[PDB]
Amino acid sequence: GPSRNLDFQALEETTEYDGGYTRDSVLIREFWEIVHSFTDEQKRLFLQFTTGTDRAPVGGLGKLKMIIAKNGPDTERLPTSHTAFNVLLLPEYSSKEKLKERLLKAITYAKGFGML
Repeated sequence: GPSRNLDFQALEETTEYDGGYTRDSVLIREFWEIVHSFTDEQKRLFLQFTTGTDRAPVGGLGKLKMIIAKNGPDTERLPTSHTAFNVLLLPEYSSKEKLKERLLKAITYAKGFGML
């Protein structure tokens, strides 16, 4: 909708972390920059892949629970997620580009839940 940058912060507020990492961590922190920095259409397909839903609605995203899990050490693997359980499985990459490229392809390749 006509606005300056989508309010994905609410989503971040309820976003969960696994293993031994947090939001301040390079993996999550860099990850968030990529999602927020993406265009509106990119965000829409991004959310469908991870949780089977559309980009940030006029309301807050904090109403939905998001789960972040680390696949493993910095290695080249295709990112995976489940809309049914709203879980994101991404390996801990050493660079935002490294995870951005793998992540972007995974969400674009996969078909979003959509509607109707």
